[PDB]
Amino acid sequence: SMEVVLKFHSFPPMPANSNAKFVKPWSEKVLAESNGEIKVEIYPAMQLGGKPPQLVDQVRDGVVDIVWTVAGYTPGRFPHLEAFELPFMPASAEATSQALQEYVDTVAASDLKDYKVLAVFCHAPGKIHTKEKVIASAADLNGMKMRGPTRVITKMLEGLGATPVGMPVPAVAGALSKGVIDGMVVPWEIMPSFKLHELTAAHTTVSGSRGLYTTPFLFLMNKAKYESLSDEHKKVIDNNAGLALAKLAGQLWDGFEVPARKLALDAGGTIHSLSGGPLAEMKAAGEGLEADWIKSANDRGLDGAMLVKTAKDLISKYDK
Repeated sequence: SMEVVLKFHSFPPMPANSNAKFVKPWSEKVLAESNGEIKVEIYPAMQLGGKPPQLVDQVRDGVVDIVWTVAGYTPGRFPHLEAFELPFMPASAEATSQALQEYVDTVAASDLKDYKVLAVFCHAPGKIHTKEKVIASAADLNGMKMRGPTRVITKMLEGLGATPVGMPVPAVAGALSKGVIDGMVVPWEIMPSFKLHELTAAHTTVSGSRGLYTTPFLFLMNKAKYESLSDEHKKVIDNNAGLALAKLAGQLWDGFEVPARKLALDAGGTIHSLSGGPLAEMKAAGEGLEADWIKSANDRGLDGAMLVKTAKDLISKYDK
């Protein structure tokens, strides 16, 4: 078919895993499999204009052709996906990403009907990071200004006793430097791209079969652009989309934690693992946060209880 240039836009800098170790090799596969005809240009760090929450508008409206972003950077826009952000929901990124994609293919499809879905997936369960205070129980969060990535995660931080603050991840280092936050939740993998492991010395994770939280990522193409592709080009995109891509992305995100955690240790960090009483206290707060979310979903016309159960059951299905 005729040559096609696709403009990819996203917010992390080029060395970040989502660019260098996900979209870049994805684009290389698409180029080779299309006989050199589908050419994806990668614009990291918002190099085509706008702020991170605008990525979904840009891709929806055809300003750009493909984006990678965090769904909750636009609060309430993808309400079904919030169920996957609830406390102690996630297993590995591989299992939870497959669950997310099947969820979007089925009961959550209306959230993404205005887009071509390449994949919906997530990071390995996030960890708790602070400048210097070890977080050994929820009480250690008292008086701590803690960043989360979305409204659901800031509500969790509120429920655990922290003073909650929201912002996209590129803002976190400056906020730490200015003293306006004391710490944040993120997976390990995103930290080195912004030197966040040099700005936080204390790190806490959770033991057991479910991690603290995750947040859904969206890898989306403009719907009209996809539909305008030749059938041979659609075949290439679809070979590089769907459940198999979500699984692959989840696998990759589980792996990305390992070198980033090592960098955090090499920078002098501590790693503390919650179990027993301290963990059970957080899980009890989580149950109340699930109930709060179900009410909010019901108020927005969704069967909140059904969606929470579906998310848990899909994660269990793939956590093997």
